[PDB]
Amino acid sequence: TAKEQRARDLADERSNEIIRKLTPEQRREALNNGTLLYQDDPYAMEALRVKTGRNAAYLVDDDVMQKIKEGVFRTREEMEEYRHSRLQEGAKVYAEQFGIDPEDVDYQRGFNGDITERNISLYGAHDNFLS
Amino acid sequence: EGVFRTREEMEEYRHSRLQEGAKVYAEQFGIDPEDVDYQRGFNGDITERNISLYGAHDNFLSQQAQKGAIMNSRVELNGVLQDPDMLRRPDSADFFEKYIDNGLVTGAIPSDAQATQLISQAFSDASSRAGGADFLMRVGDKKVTLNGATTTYRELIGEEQWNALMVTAQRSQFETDAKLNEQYRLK
Amino acid sequence: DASSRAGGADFLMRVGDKKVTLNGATTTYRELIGEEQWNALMVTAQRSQFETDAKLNEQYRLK
Repeated sequence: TAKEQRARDLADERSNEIIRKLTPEQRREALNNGTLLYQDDPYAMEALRVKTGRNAAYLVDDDVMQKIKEGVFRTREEMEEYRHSRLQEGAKVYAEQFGIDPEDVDYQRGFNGDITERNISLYGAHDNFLS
Repeated sequence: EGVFRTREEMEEYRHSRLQEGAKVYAEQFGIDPEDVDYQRGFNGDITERNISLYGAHDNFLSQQAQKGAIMNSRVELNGVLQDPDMLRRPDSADFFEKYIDNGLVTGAIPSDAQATQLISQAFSDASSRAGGADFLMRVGDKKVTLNGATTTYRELIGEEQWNALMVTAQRSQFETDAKLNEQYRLK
Repeated sequence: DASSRAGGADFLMRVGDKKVTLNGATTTYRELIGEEQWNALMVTAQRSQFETDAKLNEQYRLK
């Protein structure tokens, strides 16, 4: 509907405004005290958590990509094990950094999105090195 | 350019400049910096821009780490392989072989390409020092595993490349020391 | 530049033993340059005085 689309647009705007300001430490300290911008808007909080998850997912993926390009993993199994372990730990590591429950549905929606495409990209990058 | 040597430094600079530039470009056009439309324009796609900056910085961090690893290896090897008396002992060749193997096993040397660069620069340094011919002659018969193949250090280098390295190591003593050249020529 | 000037050999010989930190590694200026590259730089610095000054070359050769 028009009202829902307007609400989602305003939520995206407010989440962007929160993200620009409020250094991760500031966001974490203002989440506890309740003095967060637009904290009374559930849509804005959902959008903020999804975008945080997306940023965390990119930061986790780029480490594995750089290690693949350096030539660290000499076998595919080694790369897969490292990727799985870092994918498990980075979710939490980037979750409590922003004061977010790592098991939130919105944070996981951001963090897990397009996992197949990212895995395919890593697989191709590693296959070149293996060849 | 390579200004930020750590991710935290880049993040701090980015946050500070992001806070100040909004105002700096707001009063330039006579706009209230807290306007909803100006902020809608200024904050748009902030996540994508942050991701782009993060990737651009990660490339630099990787290349910087590689350079630092190369130089740290050179510094650490000169602790044993710089004295001409240390170079003439077989335990120095054993030390170099074990250093390369241990670095490859424990991940101190993370790549085979980096190990190849370390080996090349170590041999180049040893070719330019007194007693380096003995060290290189002893280490040419020791084993190394790279790219899934186990060779000797003489087989890893070419045969003609090894012969050229040997000639350089043997003859460099008379180019970096005029005393030896004078003594032998006068004799 | 120092390799091409009189007295640059002394300067380079003294500065080769001083420390510098680059790319997260602390080395000496002689270690930052290669060993063979440092030797070539030393030879250039020592011999350039007789190529940029004909007076010195003439004096030494006549002596």
